[PDB]
Amino acid sequence: AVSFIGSTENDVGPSLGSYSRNLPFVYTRNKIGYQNANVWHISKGFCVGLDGKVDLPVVGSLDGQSIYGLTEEVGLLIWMGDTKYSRGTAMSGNSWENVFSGWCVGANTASTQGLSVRVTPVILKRNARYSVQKTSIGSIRMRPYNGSSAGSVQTTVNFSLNPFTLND
Ligand SMILES: CO[C@@H]1O[C@H](CO)[C@@H](O)[C@H](O)[C@H]1NC(C)=O
Repeated sequence: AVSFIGSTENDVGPSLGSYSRNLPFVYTRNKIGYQNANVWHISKGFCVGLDGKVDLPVVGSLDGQSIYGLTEEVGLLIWMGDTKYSRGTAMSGNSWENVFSGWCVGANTASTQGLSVRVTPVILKRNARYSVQKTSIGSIRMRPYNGSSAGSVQTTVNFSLNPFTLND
Protein backbone atom coordinates (compact mmCIF):
# COMPACT_ATOMS: atom_id res chain seq x y z
CA ALA A 1 0.00 0.00 0.00
CA VAL A 2 0.99 3.67 -0.12
CA SER A 3 0.05 6.87 1.70
CA PHE A 4 1.22 10.49 1.58
CA ILE A 5 2.89 11.56 4.83
CA GLY A 6 4.77 14.69 3.79
CA SER A 7 3.91 18.32 3.07
CA THR A 8 2.43 19.65 -0.16
CA GLU A 9 4.33 22.96 0.01
CA ASN A 10 8.01 23.00 0.96
CA ASP A 11 10.50 25.84 1.40
CA VAL A 12 14.08 25.40 0.21
CA GLY A 13 16.85 26.90 2.34
CA PRO A 14 16.49 29.00 5.51
CA SER A 15 14.38 32.15 5.34
CA LEU A 16 16.45 35.26 4.56
CA GLY A 17 19.67 33.28 4.59
CA SER A 18 22.83 35.17 3.66
CA TYR A 19 25.66 33.68 1.61
CA SER A 20 29.17 34.88 0.79
CA ARG A 21 31.54 33.52 -1.84
CA ASN A 22 34.51 35.63 -13.49
CA LEU A 23 30.95 34.98 -14.76
CA PRO A 24 29.03 32.86 -14.40
CA PHE A 25 30.09 32.62 -10.77
CA VAL A 26 28.86 29.61 -8.78
CA TYR A 27 28.48 29.72 -5.00
CA THR A 28 26.50 26.76 -0.78
CA ARG A 29 26.59 22.99 -0.13
CA ASN A 30 23.24 21.63 1.05
CA LYS A 31 22.43 24.83 2.92
CA ILE A 32 19.92 25.89 0.27
CA GLY A 33 17.95 22.69 0.10
CA TYR A 34 15.08 20.62 1.43
CA GLN A 35 15.37 17.03 2.59
CA ASN A 36 12.74 14.65 3.94
CA ALA A 37 13.23 10.89 4.23
CA ASN A 38 9.53 10.28 4.88
CA VAL A 39 7.23 11.72 2.21
CA TRP A 40 5.30 8.57 1.29
CA HIS A 41 4.72 5.49 3.41
CA ILE A 42 5.03 2.32 1.37
CA SER A 43 4.63 -1.37 2.11
CA LYS A 44 4.02 -4.89 0.85
CA GLY A 45 5.94 -4.99 -2.42
CA PHE A 46 5.21 -1.42 -3.47
CA CYS A 47 7.74 -0.20 -6.03
CA VAL A 48 8.33 3.54 -6.42
CA GLY A 49 10.76 6.02 -7.95
CA LEU A 50 10.70 9.81 -8.41
CA ASP A 51 10.23 12.32 -11.22
CA GLY A 52 11.23 15.96 -10.84
CA LYS A 53 10.29 19.12 -12.73
CA VAL A 54 11.73 22.63 -12.67
CA ASP A 55 9.42 25.45 -13.73
CA LEU A 56 12.00 28.24 -13.69
CA PRO A 57 13.07 29.54 -17.10
CA VAL A 58 16.28 28.12 -18.51
CA VAL A 59 18.88 30.83 -19.14
CA GLY A 60 22.07 28.89 -19.81
CA SER A 61 24.00 25.75 -18.95
CA LEU A 62 27.08 24.56 -17.12
CA ASP A 63 28.72 21.15 -17.57
CA GLY A 64 25.58 19.45 -18.84
CA GLN A 65 22.95 20.94 -16.54
CA SER A 66 20.67 23.94 -16.93
CA ILE A 67 21.21 27.26 -15.19
CA TYR A 68 17.76 28.42 -14.09
CA GLY A 69 16.97 32.11 -13.89
CA LEU A 70 15.62 34.03 -10.90
CA THR A 71 16.56 37.62 -11.80
CA GLU A 72 18.70 38.83 -14.68
CA GLU A 73 21.50 38.88 -12.11
CA VAL A 74 20.99 35.62 -10.20
CA GLY A 75 20.53 32.07 -11.44
CA LEU A 76 20.51 28.55 -9.99
CA LEU A 77 21.96 25.08 -10.50
CA ILE A 78 19.39 22.55 -9.28
CA TRP A 79 19.36 18.93 -8.14
CA MET A 80 16.36 16.71 -7.32
CA GLY A 81 16.30 13.08 -6.25
CA ASP A 82 16.21 10.52 -3.47
CA THR A 83 16.55 11.46 0.20
CA LYS A 84 20.35 11.66 0.54
CA TYR A 85 21.79 14.75 -1.14
CA SER A 86 24.67 12.93 -2.87
CA ARG A 87 22.03 11.11 -4.90
CA GLY A 88 20.55 14.22 -6.41
CA THR A 89 20.03 14.35 -10.15
CA ALA A 90 21.26 17.49 -11.91
CA MET A 91 18.25 19.12 -13.57
CA SER A 92 17.94 20.38 -17.15
CA GLY A 93 14.90 21.62 -19.06
CA ASN A 94 11.33 22.12 -17.84
CA SER A 95 9.88 18.63 -18.38
CA TRP A 96 9.33 15.83 -15.89
CA GLU A 97 12.61 13.95 -15.52
CA ASN A 98 13.43 10.66 -13.79
CA VAL A 99 15.41 11.75 -10.72
CA PHE A 100 15.49 8.43 -8.85
CA SER A 101 15.28 5.07 -10.64
CA GLY A 102 13.45 3.70 -7.62
CA TRP A 103 13.22 0.68 -5.33
CA CYS A 104 10.70 -1.81 -4.01
CA VAL A 105 9.87 -2.30 -0.34
CA GLY A 106 9.68 -5.84 1.04
CA ALA A 107 6.66 -8.06 0.40
CA ASN A 108 6.03 -8.19 4.14
CA THR A 109 7.55 -4.96 5.41
CA ALA A 110 6.86 -1.24 5.63
CA SER A 111 9.17 1.69 4.97
CA THR A 112 9.13 5.14 3.41
CA GLN A 113 10.12 7.01 0.27
CA GLY A 114 11.76 10.39 0.65
CA LEU A 115 13.29 13.08 -1.52
CA SER A 116 15.66 16.04 -1.60
CA VAL A 117 16.03 19.29 -3.50
CA ARG A 118 19.25 21.28 -3.56
CA VAL A 119 20.33 24.44 -5.36
CA THR A 120 23.45 26.55 -5.61
CA PRO A 121 23.27 30.28 -6.45
CA VAL A 122 24.94 31.54 -9.62
CA ILE A 123 25.86 35.14 -10.39
CA LEU A 124 24.86 35.78 -14.01
CA LYS A 125 25.47 39.55 -14.08
CA ARG A 126 26.74 41.90 -11.34
CA ASN A 127 25.72 45.34 -10.05
CA ALA A 128 27.12 45.06 -4.12
CA ARG A 129 24.61 42.52 -2.81
CA TYR A 130 22.01 40.46 -4.64
CA SER A 131 18.63 39.71 -3.13
CA VAL A 132 16.10 37.09 -4.19
CA GLN A 133 12.45 36.95 -3.19
CA LYS A 134 10.45 33.83 -2.40
CA THR A 135 10.12 31.99 -5.72
CA SER A 136 8.44 28.83 -6.98
CA ILE A 137 11.03 26.24 -8.05
CA GLY A 138 9.13 23.21 -9.24
CA SER A 139 7.85 19.84 -8.07
CA ILE A 140 8.58 16.17 -7.50
CA ARG A 141 6.14 13.30 -7.94
CA MET A 142 6.38 9.69 -6.87
CA ARG A 143 6.53 7.27 -9.81
CA PRO A 144 5.12 3.82 -8.96
CA TYR A 145 6.24 0.94 -11.14
CA ASN A 146 6.16 -2.84 -11.57
CA GLY A 147 2.38 -2.64 -11.53
CA SER A 148 2.11 -0.68 -8.29
CA SER A 149 -0.61 1.96 -8.27
CA ALA A 150 -0.89 5.33 -6.56
CA GLY A 151 -4.66 4.95 -6.41
CA SER A 152 -6.00 8.30 -5.21
CA VAL A 153 -2.97 9.04 -3.02
CA GLN A 154 -1.29 12.43 -3.46
CA THR A 155 1.66 11.96 -5.83
CA THR A 156 3.11 15.46 -6.05
CA VAL A 157 4.75 17.96 -3.68
CA ASN A 158 5.92 21.46 -4.56
CA PHE A 159 9.00 23.48 -3.69
CA SER A 160 9.56 27.20 -3.15
CA LEU A 161 12.93 28.91 -2.79
CA ASN A 162 12.99 30.95 0.42
CA PRO A 163 14.33 34.50 0.04
CA PHE A 164 18.10 34.89 0.36
CA THR A 165 20.93 37.37 -0.10
CA LEU A 166 24.23 36.91 -1.87
CA ASN A 167 27.20 39.02 -0.77
CA ASP A 168 30.12 39.52 -3.16
C1 LIG B 1 14.81 2.15 3.33
O1 LIG B 1 14.96 3.37 3.59
C2 LIG B 1 14.30 4.22 2.71
O2 LIG B 1 14.93 4.12 1.37
C3 LIG B 1 14.31 4.98 0.42
C4 LIG B 1 14.99 4.78 -0.94
O3 LIG B 1 16.37 5.07 -0.86
C5 LIG B 1 14.38 6.45 0.88
O4 LIG B 1 13.73 7.31 -0.06
C6 LIG B 1 13.71 6.61 2.24
O5 LIG B 1 13.78 7.93 2.67
C7 LIG B 1 14.39 5.69 3.22
N1 LIG B 1 13.71 5.80 4.52
C8 LIG B 1 14.39 6.07 5.65
C9 LIG B 1 13.53 6.16 6.90
O6 LIG B 1 15.62 6.25 5.74
